Amino acid sequence: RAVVDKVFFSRLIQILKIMVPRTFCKETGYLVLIAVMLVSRTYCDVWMIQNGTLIESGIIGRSRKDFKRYLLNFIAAMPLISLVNNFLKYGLNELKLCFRVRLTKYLYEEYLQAFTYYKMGNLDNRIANPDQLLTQDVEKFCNSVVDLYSNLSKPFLDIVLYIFKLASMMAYLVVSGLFLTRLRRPIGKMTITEQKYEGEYRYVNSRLITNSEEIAFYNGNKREKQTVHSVFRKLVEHLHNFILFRFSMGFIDSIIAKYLATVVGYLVVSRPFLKSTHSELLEDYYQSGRMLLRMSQALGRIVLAGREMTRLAGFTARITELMQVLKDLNGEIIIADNIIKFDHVPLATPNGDVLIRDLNFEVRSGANVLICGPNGCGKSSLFRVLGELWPLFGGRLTKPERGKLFYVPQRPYMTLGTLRDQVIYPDGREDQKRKGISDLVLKEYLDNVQLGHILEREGGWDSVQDWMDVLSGGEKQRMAMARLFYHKPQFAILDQCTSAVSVDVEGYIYSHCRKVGITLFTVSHRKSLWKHHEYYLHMDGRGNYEFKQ
Amino acid sequence: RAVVDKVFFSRLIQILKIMVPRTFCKETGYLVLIAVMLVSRTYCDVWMIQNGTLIESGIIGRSRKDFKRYLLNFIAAMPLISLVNNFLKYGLNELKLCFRVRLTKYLYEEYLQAFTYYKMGNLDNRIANPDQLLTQDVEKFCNSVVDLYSNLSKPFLDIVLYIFKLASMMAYLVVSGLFLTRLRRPIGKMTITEQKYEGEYRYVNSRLITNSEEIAFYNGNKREKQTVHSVFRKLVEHLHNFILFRFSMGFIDSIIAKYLATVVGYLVVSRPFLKSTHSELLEDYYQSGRMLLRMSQALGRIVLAGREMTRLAGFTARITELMQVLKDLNGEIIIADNIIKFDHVPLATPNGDVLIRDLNFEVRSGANVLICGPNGCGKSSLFRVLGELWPLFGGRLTKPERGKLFYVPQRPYMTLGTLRDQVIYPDGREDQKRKGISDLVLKEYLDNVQLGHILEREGGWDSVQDWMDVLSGGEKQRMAMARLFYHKPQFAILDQCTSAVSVDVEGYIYSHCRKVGITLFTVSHRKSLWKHHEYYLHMDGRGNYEFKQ
Ligand SMILES: Nc1ncnc2c1ncn2[C@@H]1O[C@H](COP(=O)(O)OP(=O)(O)OP(=O)(O)O)[C@@H](O)[C@H]1O
Ligand SMILES: Nc1ncnc2c1ncn2[C@@H]1O[C@H](COP(=O)(O)OP(=O)(O)OP(=O)(O)O)[C@@H](O)[C@H]1O
Repeated sequence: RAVVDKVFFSRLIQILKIMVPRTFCKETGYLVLIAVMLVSRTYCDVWMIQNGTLIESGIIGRSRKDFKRYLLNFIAAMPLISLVNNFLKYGLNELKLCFRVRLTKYLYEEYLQAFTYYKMGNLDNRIANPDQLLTQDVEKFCNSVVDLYSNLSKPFLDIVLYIFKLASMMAYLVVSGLFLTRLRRPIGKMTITEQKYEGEYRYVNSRLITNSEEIAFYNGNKREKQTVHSVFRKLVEHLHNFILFRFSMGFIDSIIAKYLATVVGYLVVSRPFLKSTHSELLEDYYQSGRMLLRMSQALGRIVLAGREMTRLAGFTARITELMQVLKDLNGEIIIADNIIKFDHVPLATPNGDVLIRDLNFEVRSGANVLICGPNGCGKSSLFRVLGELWPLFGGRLTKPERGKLFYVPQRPYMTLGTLRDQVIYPDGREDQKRKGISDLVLKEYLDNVQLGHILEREGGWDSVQDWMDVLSGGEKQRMAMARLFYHKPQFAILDQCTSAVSVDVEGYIYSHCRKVGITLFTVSHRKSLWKHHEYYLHMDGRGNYEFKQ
Repeated sequence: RAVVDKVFFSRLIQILKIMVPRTFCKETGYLVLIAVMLVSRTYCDVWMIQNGTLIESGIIGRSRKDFKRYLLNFIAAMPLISLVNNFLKYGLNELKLCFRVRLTKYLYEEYLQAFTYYKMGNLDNRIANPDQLLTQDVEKFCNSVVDLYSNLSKPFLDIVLYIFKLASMMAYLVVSGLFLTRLRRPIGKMTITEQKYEGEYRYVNSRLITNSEEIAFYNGNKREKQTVHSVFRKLVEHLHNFILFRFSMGFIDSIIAKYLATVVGYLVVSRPFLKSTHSELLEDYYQSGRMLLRMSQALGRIVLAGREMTRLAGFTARITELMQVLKDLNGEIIIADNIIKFDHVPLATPNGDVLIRDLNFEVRSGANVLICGPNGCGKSSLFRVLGELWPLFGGRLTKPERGKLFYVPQRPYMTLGTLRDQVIYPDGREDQKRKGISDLVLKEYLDNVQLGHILEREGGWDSVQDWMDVLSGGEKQRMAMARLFYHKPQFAILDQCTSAVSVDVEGYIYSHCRKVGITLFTVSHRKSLWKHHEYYLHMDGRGNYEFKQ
């Protein structure tokens, strides 16, 4: 699940392809910039030592100009040195930000393209809490993928650069890579579960905040505290195992990489010190052996920084799993114009179970339909099948496209934004007038909001600082009623518009509905709205339905 | 405001005390362990450089035996000298985890103690997205606070333990910390706003996930994509200025801290080399001024690591606001026993508006009350005032208690967990039998769930893998009806029981309700449930009521 091998590299290439898509794109200039201002640094660090070993020597004898004037160059190279360092830093962080932007854009365009933000979750249980796998996991993956750059690549143009100056068979990375890896697999395995627990904790908090009024009424403070501490203590308890494992890792990661590296370096550098027969004043080692031990230290630092690789396997496994949002692919629907038909389609829940297995009926744009029954017999699930929310697993089905068809769900929804956008949820604001017909929001909508909605002076046409769906009350489902009269659909399908009002304004909405060519298809548990309806289509929990007039 | 000054230190102390309660706690020993394993680690380098200079001095000659016997000591010390480093590493992040645990526990016990998880937000708008400020902000703050240790403390004692061997007037921190800070102020406010934008982005994603079905029915994929990409681009556009400021800061921060420090060290160390009269073979500089330039490097590194201080100003200035949940302190309430009184109490919304100002009614244990009226006239807001959800605002009222009372909110709520816990939401499971009367879940609760709930075989008494409030349907509000009969309160204040079956189950619930002595206080828009009710108390949108029979 986090093993570093061929499959991991393939699963990393398949996600790197979508980022830096082309040649010399907007962000491919950072793979070159941090490939030129980074090598310039590793030529500027040997120069740091070279001036370092030639400055103190200057101030040894009674020489002032050999240090005063000599030191000046260092002060002259300080601006360039710092500029190179910070240019590398900026290139790195800008590259990670651009990587994140591209990955997020791809994931979103692939994640809201259809009824897939709904299927992930309520329909399919394969990924838990997707609101964190593409908001916090993407950021961490972008941060880590670049940090495997500049580390395992920064001490890479330091072995070759030192090799430029230079029998050295000290390729002990062969035995310190096969070892010191495959011993760090638990880090990759359990970074995934740490992320999972963090996501669950955050989701519990968010759910508590969301329905913070129902919980308040029930006085469930103690129960909610218990059920949150249950998942918090399930997190830190695991972090203790994770944190204590990194200690057991550093012990072997600091006696085979950071310290034993210098031991082998000393062992190899001093092989020809028992040709250079005499090398009278044999301080040449300071310019040919010191560099060798520095190279050995960098070679050890390579594998030492290889730690970030396995900690990235978990992130890659998590995100590459989120790229099973290709369920966009994994009976038939006929695109009719005026008649909604149901040819022996057994409606069913997402799992395997049939509520009503006949559903042999149809409607036309001349007879408002009202359907009733007990609570829990494929009533609100009929629309989910008619709409592309649930599968069909049946015969034929016809509907008037999707533009000339409106749905009001069983539960209210007020989008976040301005009041105007509440009347127009789907289209938006620019489409409201520019792309489509120009509706005078100043005046044309007050008639569309003639449902007794006095909440127009209550905030003005553009009120968002004090707006939400926790403020309207029970009239936020008749605010959805003032959405048909703007969308003017050929067919309107209403799921429990009741609970708005008994008689004061319930009749007004329906009277206006068939004062326009809006054929109605409603569910309601009432006897005071049958006057403006024609057909019956009554169904019960016995698996059979009665279609009458 | 994230300026590093007296107020910041005061605010850091006031929240440091809550994670160091007593002397030698479960984590107060980590301030000792990482204080002796850290000073025992600065004995590694000093021992490393001394030995490091020792070996090759033994290989300048051809003494194989000397080098061998004087290298084995390094092999022997490798285990201890790596164990010390890794023990510092473990004691470091274990301390941050403990800090996080204590801070989270305090914040939660202070945040779920009353109806404050509700007041924060719906009632008060002072903190936005409280679900991220105690889930992600706390973790980052704990990580940062310790990282100001081992950095500004790791090099702190590398200055006193180098002074152990030593005219050192190079105290230029006075001019390099007064400068180079107050020139980094933007980082604090800018990390604060970055955290704000990240929280808003995550909240938008969570809100999209929560009511995904409603969004799917409206076909609002395009609108939701637009409103998400609007706040994502509002974030990365700011991270661009953030990482374009760090480089603009790193430039100045790497020519006054990391390289000019070396220049000043070379300048000061050279003063005597111009009273060491002759010191023939002046190699003593390798141990009498090399340490001096190392000390200057560490002194520069102190101010360089001072960067984490200002980046920690933002987190502290953020969390200190979340510790304004002291609104728990921010008319009259009388604990009567059997009368829900209302003496000239003007019910009002959280803001400064009044809906009805008389409210001079009362009820008794033998008079069920059903109230109605238009939609949007303090109907469901009467309970929010009767219950301690909204301010009393004046007048007087008396209620029996909070234990022998019940509220069914207008919107349904099924807590996450098992099916059994759905019936017992507030009390939980342990209290279901131990702290209170023992109810036989296998048999006793079937009669308590005699409301037509056929979901006895549907998952079993303990089903959580396939449970949620997005699965029940219209029966998740009458599952709250099969939750009043278990609490058996004095009065049952239920709200919008409608959308349950009109006749099949509506009559059964109310007939059973008055069989047991639970006086019903209900709001509904119906005529089929008025038979089992006594008093009108009709409500209107003109601030008046009747209270007839
Ligand atoms: N996600 C789901 N998976 C499986 N079964 C579900 C799911 N959601 C609901 N159900 C069950 O499937 C059937 C759906 O009933 P349904 O929601 O359609 O009608 P209705 O909505 O019951 O009428 P009402 O709105 O009044 O409750 C019921 O058996 C319901 O309990
Ligand atoms: N948080 C809030 N702040 C200010 N006003 C609110 C808030 N919530 C609701 N309101 C408004 O306050 C009044 C309370 O209405 P209320 O919720 O009481 O309607 P209702 O009585 O619940 O009727 P119903 O349940 O059918 O709507 C209404 O004016 C409502 O629009």
